Amino acid sequence: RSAQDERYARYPSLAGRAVLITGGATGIGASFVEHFARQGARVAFVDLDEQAARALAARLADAAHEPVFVACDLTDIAALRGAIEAIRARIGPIAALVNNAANDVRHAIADVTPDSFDACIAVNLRHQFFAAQAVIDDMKRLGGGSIVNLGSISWMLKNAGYPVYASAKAAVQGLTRALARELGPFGIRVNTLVPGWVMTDKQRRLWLDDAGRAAIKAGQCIDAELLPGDLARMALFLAADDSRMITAQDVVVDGGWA
Amino acid sequence: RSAQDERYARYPSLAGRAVLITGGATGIGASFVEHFARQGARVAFVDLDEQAARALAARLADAAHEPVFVACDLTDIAALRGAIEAIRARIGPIAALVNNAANDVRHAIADVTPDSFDACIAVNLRHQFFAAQAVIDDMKRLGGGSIVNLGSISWMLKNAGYPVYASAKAAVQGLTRALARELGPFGIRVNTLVPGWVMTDKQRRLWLDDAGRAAIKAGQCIDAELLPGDLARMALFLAADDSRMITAQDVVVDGGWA
Ligand SMILES: NC(=O)C1=CN([C@@H]2O[C@H](COP(=O)(O)OP(=O)(O)OC[C@H]3O[C@@H](n4cnc5c(N)ncnc54)[C@H](O)[C@@H]3O)[C@@H](O)[C@H]2O)C=CC1
Ligand SMILES: NC(=O)C1=CN([C@@H]2O[C@H](COP(=O)(O)OP(=O)(O)OC[C@H]3O[C@@H](n4cnc5c(N)ncnc54)[C@H](O)[C@@H]3O)[C@@H](O)[C@H]2O)C=CC1
Repeated sequence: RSAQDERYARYPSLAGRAVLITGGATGIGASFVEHFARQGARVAFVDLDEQAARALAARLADAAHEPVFVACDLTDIAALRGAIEAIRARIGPIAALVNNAANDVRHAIADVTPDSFDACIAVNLRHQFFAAQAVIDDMKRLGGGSIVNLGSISWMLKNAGYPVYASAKAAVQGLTRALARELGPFGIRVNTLVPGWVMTDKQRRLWLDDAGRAAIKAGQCIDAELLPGDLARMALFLAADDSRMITAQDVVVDGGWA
Repeated sequence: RSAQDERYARYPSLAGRAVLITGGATGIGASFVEHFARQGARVAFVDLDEQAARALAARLADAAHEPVFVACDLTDIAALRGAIEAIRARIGPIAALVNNAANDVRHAIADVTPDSFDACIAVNLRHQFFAAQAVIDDMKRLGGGSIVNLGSISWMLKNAGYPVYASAKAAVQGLTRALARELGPFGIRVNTLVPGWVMTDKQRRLWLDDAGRAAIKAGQCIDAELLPGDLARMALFLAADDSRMITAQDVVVDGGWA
């Protein structure tokens, strides 16, 4: 598996490091969970998909630390805070946070309601703020930390089909930069990690067809598949000591598309 | 030494890899040489500064491969190509290129002449194109490669004091993006690596005073010194297999300033 490929880096500073990943049960989040666990980190993740989450954690029980799973709905901030506190009691103070969960469900401009606007913000942006809010004091006490906010090239390409989603993901830029200014005095880096079109299992099974492949080939500079591992490795570097002075950045891993 | 600090990553794919660095005798270039040497790469570098270059190579003579040095003035394209060919004859096809050499000497708008304009472009931009031109066939034949072009945050901050330098450094964006598009079909990544104000020896002795220290602290999000190793570790990642789908980027390592 890509997270155990011997050609790729090993990051000694991740061993035993407490790492929290949201939306970790499937897709890129699952790749984050697997990569960090195989680096020796003490992983925990939250998600609504319990069956996928339990199977992921069981796959990774031979890691140095079996990943901790707590189920919660990230649109419920009280539940999110309760889950993080429960996680802290099991893995100790949080040293790295990957704000990954999202929902890119399509919506036409004419159909958006105030409630559906709010739901999109809640699932794509709001939880990134409150997850970070809940971990700052741990990272301050540790003498530093790393927060990785998942962005998107969707709004950079000016994709139609989901204008509130594009707004929510562009908003991550402002979130990252505002947190980076305030938290940098404490050794806390905050960065936006921006994926291109990643071939998650869901994207392969539901959305990749001939026109998709042709769009990828014309857009990307490199005619190859962007994989979850390409994003996971970048997150490892951003959470490791190796990137101590990288903060407030939009770190794009997309084959040269956007 | 930062390049041998056990807390940082080891990149297995760099072992034995032929890596060429321009302006590698001092400052950040020397840190590039040192880092790639300590990762086990087969390093070669060019520079005008022969005394510093021989000392740097001799000091790294206990690495897996002693870095190869060939002297040249990179503003002379024939000398640059000949130096690269001398290097190829010793370490074989080039797998990775770090285009680092530069000269940021200050100049009043009113004092620039046609010749002084051309020399600024020659030492700051032109050699990046031609060193890239001289390694592309190697990278094609190897099935891929990585070209790292050194940019600057100076033009991003709109610094006064050296307008042709600022032009040359902004020009690296177009160079990187144009090559990335043309060379991506061959598995060649091209990225701009953008340092902040890095505390090289030359920067401390010549440019860092109380004024500079105040600007750094107000500008950077993280109130700590940016060091050459911060940039070198990013270059290691960009040249290693771990960054196979990162191309056409402006990779900024600057403590959150620009
Ligand atoms: N081609 C791609 O996959 C793209 C990825 N991104 C971003 O990368 C990150 C992950 O991408 P994907 O894996 O493709 O997303 P995905 O939709 O396939 O998976 C999201 C995961 O978060 C969980 N999730 C969704 N809503 C939740 C909620 N209220 N509460 C708890 N968990 C919830 C989900 O169960 C899921 O496991 C996202 O932030 C996405 O916006 C953006 C650019 C392209
Ligand atoms: N150190 C900093 O604060 C910043 C660095 N940069 C960029 O990072 C890269 C390295 O920066 P520094 O180490 O500070 O530069 P530097 O001026 O201290 O060293 C440049 C090295 O290249 C060699 N060099 C200069 N002209 C040459 C020529 N015709 N022929 C052969 N060799 C030549 C020099 O001998 C030197 O060893 C540069 O491309 C620079 O523009 C940009 C942002 C700030």
